[PDB]
Amino acid sequence: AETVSFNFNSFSEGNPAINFQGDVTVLSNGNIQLTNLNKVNSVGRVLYAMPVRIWSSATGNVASFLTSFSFEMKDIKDYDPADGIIFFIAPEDTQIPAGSIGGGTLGVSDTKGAGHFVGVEFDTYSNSEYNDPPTDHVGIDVNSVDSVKTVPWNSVSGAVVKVTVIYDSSTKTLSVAVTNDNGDITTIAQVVDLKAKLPERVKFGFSASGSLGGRQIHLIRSWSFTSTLITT
Amino acid sequence: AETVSFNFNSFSEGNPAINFQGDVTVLSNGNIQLTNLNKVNSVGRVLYAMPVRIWSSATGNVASFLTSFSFEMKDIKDYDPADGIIFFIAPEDTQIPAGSIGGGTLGVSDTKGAGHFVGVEFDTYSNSEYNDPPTDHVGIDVNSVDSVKTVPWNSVSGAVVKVTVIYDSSTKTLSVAVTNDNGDITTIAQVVDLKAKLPERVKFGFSASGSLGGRQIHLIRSWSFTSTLITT
Amino acid sequence: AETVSFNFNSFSEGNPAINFQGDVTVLSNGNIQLTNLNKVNSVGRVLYAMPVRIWSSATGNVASFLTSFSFEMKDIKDYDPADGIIFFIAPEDTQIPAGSIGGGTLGVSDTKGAGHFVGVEFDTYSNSEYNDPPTDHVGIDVNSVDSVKTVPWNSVSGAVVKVTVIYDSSTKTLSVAVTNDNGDITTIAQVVDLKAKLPERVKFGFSASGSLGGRQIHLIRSWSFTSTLITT
Amino acid sequence: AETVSFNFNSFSEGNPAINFQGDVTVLSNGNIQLTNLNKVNSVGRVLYAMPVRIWSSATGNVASFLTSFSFEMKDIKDYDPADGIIFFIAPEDTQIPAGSIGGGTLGVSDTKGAGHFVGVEFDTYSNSEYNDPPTDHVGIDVNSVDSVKTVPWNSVSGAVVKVTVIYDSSTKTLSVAVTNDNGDITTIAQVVDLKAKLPERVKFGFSASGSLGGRQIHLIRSWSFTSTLITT
Ligand SMILES: CO[C@H]1O[C@H](Cn2cc(CSC[C@H]3O[C@@H](S[C@@H]4O[C@H](CO)[C@H](O)[C@H](O)[C@H]4O)[C@H](O)[C@@H](O)[C@@H]3O)nn2)[C@@H](O)[C@H](O)[C@H]1O
Ligand SMILES: CO[C@H]1O[C@H](Cn2cc(CSC[C@H]3O[C@@H](S[C@@H]4O[C@H](CO)[C@H](O)[C@H](O)[C@H]4O)[C@H](O)[C@@H](O)[C@@H]3O)nn2)[C@@H](O)[C@H](O)[C@H]1O
Ligand SMILES: CO[C@H]1O[C@H](Cn2cc(CSC[C@H]3O[C@@H](S[C@@H]4O[C@H](CO)[C@H](O)[C@H](O)[C@H]4O)[C@H](O)[C@@H](O)[C@@H]3O)nn2)[C@@H](O)[C@H](O)[C@H]1O
Ligand SMILES: CO[C@H]1O[C@H](Cn2cc(CSC[C@H]3O[C@@H](S[C@@H]4O[C@H](CO)[C@H](O)[C@H](O)[C@H]4O)[C@H](O)[C@@H](O)[C@@H]3O)nn2)[C@@H](O)[C@H](O)[C@H]1O
Ligand SMILES: [Ca+2]
Ligand SMILES: [Ca+2]
Ligand SMILES: [Ca+2]
Ligand SMILES: [Ca+2]
Ligand SMILES: [Mn+2]
Ligand SMILES: [Mn+2]
Ligand SMILES: [Mn+2]
Ligand SMILES: [Mn+2]
Repeated sequence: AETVSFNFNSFSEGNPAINFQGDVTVLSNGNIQLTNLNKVNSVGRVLYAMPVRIWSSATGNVASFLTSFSFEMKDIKDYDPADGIIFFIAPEDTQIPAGSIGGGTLGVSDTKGAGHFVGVEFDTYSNSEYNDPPTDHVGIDVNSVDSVKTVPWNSVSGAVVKVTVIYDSSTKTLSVAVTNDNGDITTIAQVVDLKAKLPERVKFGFSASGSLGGRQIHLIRSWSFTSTLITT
Repeated sequence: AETVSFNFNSFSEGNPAINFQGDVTVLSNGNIQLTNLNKVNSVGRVLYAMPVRIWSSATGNVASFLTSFSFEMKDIKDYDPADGIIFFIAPEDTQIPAGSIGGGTLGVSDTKGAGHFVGVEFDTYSNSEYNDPPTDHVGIDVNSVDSVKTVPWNSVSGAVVKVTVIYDSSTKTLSVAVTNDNGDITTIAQVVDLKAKLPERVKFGFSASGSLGGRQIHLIRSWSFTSTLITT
Repeated sequence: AETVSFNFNSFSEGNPAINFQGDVTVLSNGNIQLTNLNKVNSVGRVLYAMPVRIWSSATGNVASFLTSFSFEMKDIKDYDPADGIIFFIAPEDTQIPAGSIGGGTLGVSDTKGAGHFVGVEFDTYSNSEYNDPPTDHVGIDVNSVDSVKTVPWNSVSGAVVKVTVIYDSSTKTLSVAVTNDNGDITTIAQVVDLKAKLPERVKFGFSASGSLGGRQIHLIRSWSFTSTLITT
Repeated sequence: AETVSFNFNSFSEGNPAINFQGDVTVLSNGNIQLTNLNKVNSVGRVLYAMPVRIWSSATGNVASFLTSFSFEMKDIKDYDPADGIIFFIAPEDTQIPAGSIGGGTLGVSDTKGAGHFVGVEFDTYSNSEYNDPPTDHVGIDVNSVDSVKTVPWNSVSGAVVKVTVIYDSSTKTLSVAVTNDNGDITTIAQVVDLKAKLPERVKFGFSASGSLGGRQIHLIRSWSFTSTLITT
């Protein structure tokens, strides 16, 4: 079997293992800050630099994966706390969309909300243009920020949030468990055919964005991942 | 919302949070040993002592849960390494079945392989009488040790195994990710309607068994659990 | 180490984590109302259902704990605002004393004011029979509603009160900080040997009572608790 | 009564309510980082800018207080994670000791470990010169980093730690409860006569230090405080 495994307890600027895109910076404490608090339509993304083979064209086999990460969103004075973080999967050549308006696009889609990715968004602003539910939510996205499915959630300013994701290749199920500060868990699951929506090799990572009036601290604190593709 | 949250980094006798059933002992290192290596058809089970309200007849709501545990199975001289461990959910009055033959029943079912439980088994012996697959396997069990679904797996003697389980109440999906010693991940997922198969109040735990010729060390090393029920 | 931890942001009927005793009800907003406003000598108590092992006869070790809760007392028309709330610790078999007169006994003691418990009372009626100070007071109680120590306090009708309690096992100190509506803090601390006054296994909870002419709303709004016992 | 009350969910270097001393910086995420990771014998301290009157030469009365704060210590590559954080109380003219060697002094004492302060240290290095216990520990310090009392503790890299402190003026007891990431609680309490050891007006704050080979990330995430002095 073919296994990709890594663990980040902290992150650093001089690390070739991470691709830094756009407005992302690494703080002295080791956290990744995705957006620039002084920039209009700020977009920042991080990707695990090695492409991951999620399916084989030879066997037709699809990989399963288990991933865990921790993040924090914090309100800043005079700005609407927006727009949120998306944990995404995309083709290995993925870049911030050209002329990205940030905001509701979460740095992965065009103005109409379309792109080439599969993601788990932690959405803190209701964009009517992307049919967002009225409150903070966790969504499962397939090539669109107009989520296939959402669950109500609450983004607590300055709270450390823990996420666990399981992709089961046999049932094609993407399952997410989110652990809040008040200790409650929020879950969301959706059948997503990764072999049909994404290429053989993909990159995994995080994206966040803001607009002129919508900005907040988006921090990635830790990330562990394991994928296993059966090679028989 | 109604949340049950606990964490065991180790265990101890006299801890009122744990119900000990049958042949279970607590080792000096804090590990729970489920079976007695000198007993024929040994059965040992541990349960979280407090009943958990997994669903409500008033709202129709079903809880979601995130749980993680680590276990170890070790071969002993002469005996066939058997029979395995099951992480199970059952009515709050659950007891080892009367006249239990241990073995392939994994301490949760009768001789015909039937019982009242939902479980995730880590099965190390192929029982043709319960239509077991030919190799070691992880199974999803619904009132029977004749699994609704299995996945090939490999039980490595003396290896510490990590498990993560997500139950998403909205899709009724039970998703399991198993992390082996060699670094590979094994997953299995099944739609299981807990509200249809179990009562409102349940107990969560682990069970293991052996026969005359089939015996091995079955150890529970750690257990964390969070369940949330929407109260509306 | 052996740790018991929980956090209630709200409450619900049928939650098996909570034992309801006497006249307790759960309001639609999630608050617990301890007494029945239409009953003479009303007594209501809530207990965390799982026993907590506060000390071990084998090691001689005593647990430390940290707990925080919020409550509200509100006057009702015609009745004298009485009698108050007690946060208490008692043997795991604890029940409302048989033939309880409610009132100044706070639902934990007999008519002479004696019982088997350790508590922190938020007393709103001066019972000369229990040597109560002349004004509202916070008291530390050891097997009696005739407090070992009190501090003057003021119970404001309809005000949300926040309490924090620390028990340090090494010094045997029970420390209490009460945050009033006007922003001031009230503290009270007393050396209490829990190992000498209580059994190994105990229950934690809240009790409130009233009399014929002494009735008020007694509400428990939230409760978080963590205890840790050092094990062999 | 005289009450001082404040709450910090985030900190800014610009704000006048806080005094910055030495190598302290404010990160864009709002956290205070006490030491400079690239400096030998780095010392950084923070203080609530307004002096708080803890006792009165007119009445003899001593204030009680309740304070809560959260911190994080994180390991850095190639350096020994040292030396720790101290929550301290000192005269209003307090400054980093002249020619401070950082290290085991925690930025509050001279080379011999003496100074003018009362503190709660979260010590991560064993300095035999200050009679430190062999493991990580929480200590209560009175004019010395040779603690009046310590309790074994464990500093987990990248873990958010919650602390609650109660000072009860009547018993002169300083009680501390520390909530770890593994869920366990650590407590320590000591009788400290603040009137005898400190002036009437004092400053409250945090200090951290490192040395040549001993460095780590020291972060203050939040801080709440309330003190009440009886003026009758
Ligand atoms: C008739 O057709 C023409 O005229 C249209 C008329 N129009 C448009 C408008 C106002 S547009 C809505 C508001 O939106 C925010 S952006 C928003 O901020 C959030 C944080 O609060 C989040 O970050 C979120 O993600 C992000 O999207 C702006 O800043 C603000 O100024 C503006 O009022 N008012 N009139 C125009 O649309 C057409 O193109 C053009 O052809
Ligand atoms: C015609 O009908 C009558 O005769 C039947 C005839 N029978 C039965 C048998 C042999 S039964 C199979 C073997 O099984 C193991 S048990 C096994 O060990 C594993 C570890 O290796 C695992 O732990 C596993 O979980 C556990 O099940 C025994 O120990 C061993 O001795 C035995 O040969 N041989 N003939 C009988 O069935 C009927 O009731 C009766 O009416
Ligand atoms: C000589 O000996 C005999 O005669 C005694 C004579 N007695 C007794 C009395 C009056 S007893 C005091 C008053 O008390 C309240 S109860 C009170 O209400 C509060 C709210 O306002 C709080 O809730 C508080 O906690 C609760 O206690 C009653 O309702 C009220 O009617 C009554 O006047 N008057 N005479 C009797 O004691 C002896 O047993 C008997 O042998
Ligand atoms: C005979 O008398 C003369 O000779 C003495 C002889 N000496 C001294 C020494 C070695 S001194 C001990 C070691 O200490 C660390 S500092 C330490 O780092 C920690 C992180 O790991 C923490 O941060 C902690 O807080 C901090 O204290 C240094 O970096 C390292 O190089 C050094 O070996 N070796 N010989 C000298 O003492 C006298 O003054 C002088 O008169
Ligand atoms: Ca949005
Ligand atoms: Ca089997
Ligand atoms: Ca009274
Ligand atoms: Ca030290
Ligand atoms: Mn959305
Ligand atoms: Mn099986
Ligand atoms: Mn009283
Ligand atoms: Mn020390």
